[PDB]
Amino acid sequence: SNRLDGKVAIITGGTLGIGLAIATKFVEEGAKVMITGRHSDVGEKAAKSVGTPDQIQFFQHDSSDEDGWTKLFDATEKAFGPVSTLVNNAGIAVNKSVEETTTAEWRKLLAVNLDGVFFGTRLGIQRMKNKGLGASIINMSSIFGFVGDPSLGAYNASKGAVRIMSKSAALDCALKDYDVRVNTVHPGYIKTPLVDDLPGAEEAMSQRTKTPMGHIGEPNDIAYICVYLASNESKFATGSEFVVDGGYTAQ
Amino acid sequence: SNRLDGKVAIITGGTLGIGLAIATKFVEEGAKVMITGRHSDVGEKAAKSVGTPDQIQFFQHDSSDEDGWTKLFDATEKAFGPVSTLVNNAGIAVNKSVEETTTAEWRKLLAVNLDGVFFGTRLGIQRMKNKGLGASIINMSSIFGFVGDPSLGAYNASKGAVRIMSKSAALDCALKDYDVRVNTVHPGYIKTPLVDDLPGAEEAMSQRTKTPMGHIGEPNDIAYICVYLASNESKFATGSEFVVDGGYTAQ
Amino acid sequence: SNRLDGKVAIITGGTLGIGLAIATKFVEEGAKVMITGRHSDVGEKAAKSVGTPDQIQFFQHDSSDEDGWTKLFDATEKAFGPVSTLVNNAGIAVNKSVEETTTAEWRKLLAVNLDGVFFGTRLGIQRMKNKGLGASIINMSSIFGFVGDPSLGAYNASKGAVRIMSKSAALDCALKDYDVRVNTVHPGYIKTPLVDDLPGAEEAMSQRTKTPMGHIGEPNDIAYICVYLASNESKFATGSEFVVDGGYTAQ
Amino acid sequence: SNRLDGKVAIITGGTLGIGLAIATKFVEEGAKVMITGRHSDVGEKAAKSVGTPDQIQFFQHDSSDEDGWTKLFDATEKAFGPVSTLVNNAGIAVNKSVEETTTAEWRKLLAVNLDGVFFGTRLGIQRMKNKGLGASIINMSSIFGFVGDPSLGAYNASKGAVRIMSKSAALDCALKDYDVRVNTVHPGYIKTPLVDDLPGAEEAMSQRTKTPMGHIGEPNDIAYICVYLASNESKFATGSEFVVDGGYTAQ
Ligand SMILES: NC(=O)c1ccc[n+]([C@@H]2O[C@H](COP(=O)([O-])OP(=O)(O)OC[C@H]3O[C@@H](n4cnc5c(N)ncnc54)[C@H](OP(=O)(O)O)[C@@H]3O)[C@@H](O)[C@H]2O)c1
Ligand SMILES: NC(=O)c1ccc[n+]([C@@H]2O[C@H](COP(=O)([O-])OP(=O)(O)OC[C@H]3O[C@@H](n4cnc5c(N)ncnc54)[C@H](OP(=O)(O)O)[C@@H]3O)[C@@H](O)[C@H]2O)c1
Ligand SMILES: NC(=O)c1ccc[n+]([C@@H]2O[C@H](COP(=O)([O-])OP(=O)(O)OC[C@H]3O[C@@H](n4cnc5c(N)ncnc54)[C@H](OP(=O)(O)O)[C@@H]3O)[C@@H](O)[C@H]2O)c1
Ligand SMILES: NC(=O)c1ccc[n+]([C@@H]2O[C@H](COP(=O)([O-])OP(=O)(O)OC[C@H]3O[C@@H](n4cnc5c(N)ncnc54)[C@H](OP(=O)(O)O)[C@@H]3O)[C@@H](O)[C@H]2O)c1
Ligand SMILES: [Mg+2]
Ligand SMILES: [Mg+2]
Ligand SMILES: [Mg+2]
Ligand SMILES: [Mg+2]
Ligand SMILES: [Mg+2]
Ligand SMILES: [Mg+2]
Repeated sequence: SNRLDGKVAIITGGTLGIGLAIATKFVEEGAKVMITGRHSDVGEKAAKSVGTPDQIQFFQHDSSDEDGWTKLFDATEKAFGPVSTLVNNAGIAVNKSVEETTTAEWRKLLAVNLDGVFFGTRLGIQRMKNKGLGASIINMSSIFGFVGDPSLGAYNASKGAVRIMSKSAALDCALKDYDVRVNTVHPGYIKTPLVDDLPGAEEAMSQRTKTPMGHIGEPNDIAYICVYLASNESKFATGSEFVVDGGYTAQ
Repeated sequence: SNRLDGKVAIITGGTLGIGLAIATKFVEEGAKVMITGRHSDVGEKAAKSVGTPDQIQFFQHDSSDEDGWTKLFDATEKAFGPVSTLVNNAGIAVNKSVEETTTAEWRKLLAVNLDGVFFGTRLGIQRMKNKGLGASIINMSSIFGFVGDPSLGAYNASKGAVRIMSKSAALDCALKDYDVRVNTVHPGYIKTPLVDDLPGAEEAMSQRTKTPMGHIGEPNDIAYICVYLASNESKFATGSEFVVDGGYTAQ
Repeated sequence: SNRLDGKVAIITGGTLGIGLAIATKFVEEGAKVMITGRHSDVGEKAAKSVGTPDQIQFFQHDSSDEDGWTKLFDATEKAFGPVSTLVNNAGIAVNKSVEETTTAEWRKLLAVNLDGVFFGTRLGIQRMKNKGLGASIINMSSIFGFVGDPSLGAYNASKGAVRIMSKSAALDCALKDYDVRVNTVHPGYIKTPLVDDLPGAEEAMSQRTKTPMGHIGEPNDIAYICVYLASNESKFATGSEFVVDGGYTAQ
Repeated sequence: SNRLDGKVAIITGGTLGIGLAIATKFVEEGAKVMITGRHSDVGEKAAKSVGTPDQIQFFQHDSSDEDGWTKLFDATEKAFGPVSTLVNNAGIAVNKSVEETTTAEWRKLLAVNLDGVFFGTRLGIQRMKNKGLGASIINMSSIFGFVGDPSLGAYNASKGAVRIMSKSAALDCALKDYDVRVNTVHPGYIKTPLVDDLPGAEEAMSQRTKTPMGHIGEPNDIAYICVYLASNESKFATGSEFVVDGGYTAQ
């Protein structure tokens, strides 16, 4: 227990699914947490379901909103003190091949999945460097930052960008002794509310030709690797990709 | 010889350096070539230096210009017939860490390096599929689509995006029997005019801790792998990354 | 705490350095542990330094010894009950290029680093499958399972073999619902007794051109990722590579 | 044409299938070739089918035979002059999971696929370095040097070892200015005599969940990438992996 003692974390898209599980385990391990999402109804209920305002609060923010990122860090500092930990988890998907992606779809997805992660990573470095916080930026990528999917063209682009941009940030932070690590987490298929709302999705994701374990994961599978990466347990890990995918990318 | 017999190729950024070498070898192997760039002075001289208008022409185009991509394919079809081959080579770099990248720099680089490659790949699939051309899309990435560089944050993002987006397109084209392959080429450091204009750059790039061969490459090093990928010699290669880097990524 | 409640672990080469740290943290998290090594003087002192015989014991064994692997699993079962967890950590290095490796050096290194990991993985699957133990095989690889080093030819061969052989085992175990996961851990440079016995080694390993963090790691850096992989926290992770290297492979 | 002018090549396992196609294209591009295999009936017919003894000869040799490697290089030098090019292509497969691999199977496969490639690579460096030959060692790996297959445990081990050992050799040769490059080729499924002798194999290999192109390749697909790597066209490529797999590893 207390694996995140003293840590102050921002988790984008932390009001449902994977992000909510990360927030729940972060609080359980002693972190103070600010979760974000676009809808305040979901967000305020999510925060209250996890802990008191002394442990966890909600901040309404679209991760594509550059100016809002400043307000998000400001509000987290005011509530909890200097931010030590950022999980860039908010993301969207378009079910389109590259061939069939409209430019509006392309720009919308990249605004959230790529611009948003860049805005959070850039600001995180500027706010967390040189403070002795054992700071950690955890950028959510995907198995689809490693392998293509024919119907996830823009998603693939964004997750490949997050994968390699994070290595750049890791190196710069390491070479400059900033006390900031940057790593990526790559979930396979995980049982989320979106998955349960798509008839047949889970069965398709569980075929052995997709997930060799024959079933999909659960949100706490991603929460636990994020606890390790936020914790000083992982103080020598930077610039690395952490895959939790039921074997998807091993075949 | 005649390794590209009958092929019709568009090469973006084909008026100098690597792109010009690709265009030169493509013409030598029997392809008809349309090269692009932003400046007509450079472009018309480059075309004339390689061959006659029956072999190679110039089309003025910024690869970030979505509507211009349609006009580029139209003009190439009018000159040479249906396009079989696209080399998405135009790209720019910003010498900034993620931390120090302005949003204007971020958007400018991504417009050329990511949006431009998406526009060309998407249009290429739509124009080249199902025509029996043995079509090939060659997306220029970089060693910096594999590894970070602390001073190339936005570049890293764009080249990681190109790397994985290209796998998505490769899979969709393969699964749908489009007769279009998509692969990425990843140059290491190559002696180009930009390199020769930066005092000390080549020596820095040639340190054994960067390039184990102790020297950088030349534009024809990238031309030759592009000839292989454009040719029916590589008819079973799709979704793959081809690295020509003097050992940079092997250590 | 109790992150390894009920687990029974074998750690090869667990009497010094990284393996001893893994064993120490495993016991702290509630596992029962059998550590191995070739020298009983080191091994019995190591076990006693960590806990009582009810928590941790030593078994003298060279990991290249195929028949001894059976006796090792037998003795662990007798002391602690069915084995749930195997860390294949024992390994040796030869400071030779491929060109300068003698065949005797080649065979000696592969006997420990490759045959030994195969013997333990094969036996582990046979002993741990279908017992509801949440079983986990953690194969120690290296950054040198990803990148070459000109003076580690045989080592590179063995660590690349361990990396991909482990994916085969992961897939078979997943597809057959064996309740056995297989993953690899890839340390960068870690401060060990061998390192401290080589004058100048740590400084060389800490150059930014090798480790961007500017220093090497410590044994607990590898212990903590092994706790995560042995624990049911990582029940959806199989067939994956976990790198803890101070940024070495990110550039 | 003449892409291998003046080159002198050894191709192991060059008497059937992929190795024979490599030998055929090498001769077509002007190389002198010594092919090997265990059976002289196959080997002498293969050589005669490709060219005259002035172009191509056969040498009977099991690639696991260390002393025979010396005799093989000696005989090639005597026939054709100093060897510039080595394709380590001979290899075998066992259809067994790690769990079900006998130690005899393990040692037999590794003797050919790993020891043999080490013996040829080590000797090749010693014989080809510092002679101004533009020397190239092409080590045949596999898609199964990248991803696991549950029924190819020992094969996976050997191909992962070849993949990373080759990077070590590439780096040492580059750093020491030996004028020797080392790269790996990774075929997907290819229509060979062994494949045609297994009922149902090709259909299984052609399922979209295995090969997205929906069919397997042919031996000339691997010959053409080997011509590029043997040729001075690839003089800046070393330490790299070249995949020709119909999309297998892209998903
Ligand atoms: N037939 C259909 O139309 C259909 C059916 C089922 C599912 N879907 C999928 O549903 C998706 C939309 O669902 P969703 O995005 O609300 O998923 P979600 O599962 O709610 O997203 C997970 C988390 O990310 C947050 N989040 C999402 N976008 C964010 C942003 N820009 N900035 C910050 N946090 C963000 C969410 O909170 P907030 O949402 O409150 O921001 C939530 O906390 C569509 O893109 C579509 O693929 C479509
Ligand atoms: N101190 C300095 O300011 C300094 C000094 C030296 C170098 N530099 C670098 O020089 C860079 C600009 O040089 P450059 O881009 O002209 O390089 P370049 O070497 O000319 O670019 C190579 C090729 O790509 C083409 N190209 C470039 N951008 C393109 C686009 N958007 N669409 C299509 N083709 C394109 C070029 O033609 P066109 O250029 O005609 O389009 C040319 O054919 C700066 O980004 C900077 O990093 C700066
Ligand atoms: N100039 C020199 O000669 C010099 C100087 C300094 C270091 N070295 C290096 O020292 C190395 C030998 O040291 P070491 O192997 O004893 O290292 P070590 O640091 O003791 O090895 C770490 C752990 O692995 C165990 N282990 C080693 N080989 C094993 C095996 N085959 N089976 C099971 N467990 C095994 C060790 O216990 P056990 O050792 O008790 O088995 C120990 O628990 C040489 O290979 C050399 O590279 C050489
Ligand atoms: N039911 C069955 O038993 C069955 C049925 C069909 C196929 N098979 C498979 O057939 C395999 C044996 O076929 P094969 O190895 O002869 O295949 P192959 O297709 O003949 O091998 C390709 C090339 O490699 C050469 N080669 C093979 N081993 C070599 C070595 N150790 N050193 C040098 N060159 C070597 C071969 O010549 P040489 O062979 O003349 O050396 C040939 O030139 C078995 O391992 C099995 O998987 C088995
Ligand atoms: Mg929502
Ligand atoms: Mg795959
Ligand atoms: Mg210019
Ligand atoms: Mg010792
Ligand atoms: Mg590197
Ligand atoms: Mg045979």
